[PDB]
Amino acid sequence: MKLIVVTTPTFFVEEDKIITALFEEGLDILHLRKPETPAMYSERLLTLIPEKYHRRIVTHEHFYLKEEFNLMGIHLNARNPSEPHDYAGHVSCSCHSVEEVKNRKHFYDYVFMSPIYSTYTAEELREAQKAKIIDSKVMALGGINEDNLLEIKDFGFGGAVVLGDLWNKFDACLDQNYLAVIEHFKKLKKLADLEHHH
Repeated sequence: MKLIVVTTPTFFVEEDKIITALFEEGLDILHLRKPETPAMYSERLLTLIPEKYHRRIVTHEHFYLKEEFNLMGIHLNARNPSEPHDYAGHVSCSCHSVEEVKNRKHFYDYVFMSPIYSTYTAEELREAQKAKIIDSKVMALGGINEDNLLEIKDFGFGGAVVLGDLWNKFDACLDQNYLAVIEHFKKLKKLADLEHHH
């Protein structure tokens, strides 16, 4: 299943290098989320990251950057609830209940589902799995890590979204490098691309 990574809410030096390094290791999709931030900073980061990885990035802010930097698409959210006037491209959003995903997933390229790890139940999750409600178009989000990654693909999720379990592996000015982040990503990607689980 796909392994989606969400950026950190704030901008930090070396972020562009780390992101590029993650793409180089096969990062499927990158969700650019920088709440309440001057567009300027988003452009700076996007400029540093190799053009060829632009169609693998979805932005939660300043939707105009979508066509400006040839991004993949946009993710509607509380602060940015609607696509631009005559937008044409990949659109996605978050849902927070089995019902929401049910009456909305077909209106998006894919949707997020959270909090998987708390408001749902492993059992109702399985019931929603057989009902085909959850499929390759729904991405699991919320409290995902190396300990429960396999449990998610077991649910039939078309992907897993991570943020903290990944970026928390790096502390600026305290670490001499970001190896731990890249090494930990490869580990998660190996579990995600690890078919056998039956």
